[PDB]
Formats: sequence, structure tokens, C-alpha cells
Amino acid sequence: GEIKAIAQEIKAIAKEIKAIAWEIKAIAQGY
Amino acid sequence: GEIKAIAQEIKAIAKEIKAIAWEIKAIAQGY
Amino acid sequence: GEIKAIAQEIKAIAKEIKAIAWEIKAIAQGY
Amino acid sequence: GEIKAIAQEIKAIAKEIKAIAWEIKAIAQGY
Repeated sequence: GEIKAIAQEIKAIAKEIKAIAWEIKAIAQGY
Repeated sequence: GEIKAIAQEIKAIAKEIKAIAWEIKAIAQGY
Repeated sequence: GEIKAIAQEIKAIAKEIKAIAWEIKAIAQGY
Repeated sequence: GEIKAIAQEIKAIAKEIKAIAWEIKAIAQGY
């Protein structure tokens, strides 16, 4: 139900945040 | 309903973190 | 029980991530 | 069930994002 829907949405946002964090790490280390 | 409320809190803080990550990704390319 | 605890644990880690993201943002801004 | 499994997935991605955020702060601080 609703709690499963909300948990799938949080997992999608968490995977988006992790992809942006790896992009930021690339810029911080310059490669 | 108590677990759904904590999941909605988590989704809000995840959207806040994604917003800040986008602000960093912009700034860190000189945008 | 356990599902409420896992949700509380996620919320605490998300708050920690948000605090680190603000610190990273300040450096990215030049401060 | 599925809610517990997605919650444990979220908590593992959150801990990966916290680790990358601390790696980015280390690199930006020259630690």
C-alpha cells in the first residue's frame, strides 16, 4: 500500500542523490 | 500510520538533500 | 517494532547526510 | 515483507551516500 509506494519513491530519490554525490566527488578530486 | 509519517519525513529530508546536491553540482562547475 | 526502528535509523542517517551536504556547499561556495 | 526489504535497501544506500559525502569533505579539505 501507501507505505510501500513512499519507500519506492525514497529509494529512487536516494539513488538520484548517490549518482549526484559521485559526480561531486569526481569534481572534487579533479578526475 | 506512525511508520507512514516517519516515511513521509524521510522523503522530505531526501528531497532537501537532493536540492542541496544540485546546488553544489551547479556551483562546482562555476554555475 | 523493527520497521519503525529501521525508519527512525534511516531518518537519522538522512539528517547526518544533510549536515555534511551543507558543509560541502560552503566549501563549494568558496568559504 | 516487501516494505522491510525496501527499507533495508534504503538504509544501505543512505549509508553509501554518507560515506561518499565524508570522502568528498575529506578531499575538499585535503585530508
